Amino acid sequence: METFTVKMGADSGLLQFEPANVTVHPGDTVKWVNNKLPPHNILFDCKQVPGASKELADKLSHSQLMFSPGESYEITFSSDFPAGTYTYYCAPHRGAGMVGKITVEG
Ligand SMILES: *[C@@H]1CC(=O)N(C)C1=O
Ligand SMILES: [Cu+2]
Repeated sequence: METFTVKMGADSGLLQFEPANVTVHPGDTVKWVNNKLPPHNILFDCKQVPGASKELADKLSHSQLMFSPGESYEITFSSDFPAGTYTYYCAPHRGAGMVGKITVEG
């Protein structure tokens, strides 16, 4: 049971999440922190999550924009969640390919 931290906007000043791709075990915590070049948000698409479950995507996505620095959003992948690859993106910076992927390992 750990806690992974992802910065919304690279310290370099690029429009990415870092680390972009992550690998976690069930029970772990993911914490996005507002870093460089806000505003950001976190969206999963209908058919990017395991099973393409719309309700799932909408349960995880923080559709609301975050503006102040240090502002954070947390998801804990308890046993409740299925395994596979969850793919997410910042909506304002979709064009610039601000994209990340979390894989749930076994
Ligand atoms: C993406 C998946 C879907 O069916 N809708 C309505 C989306 O926004
Ligand atoms: Cu962004």
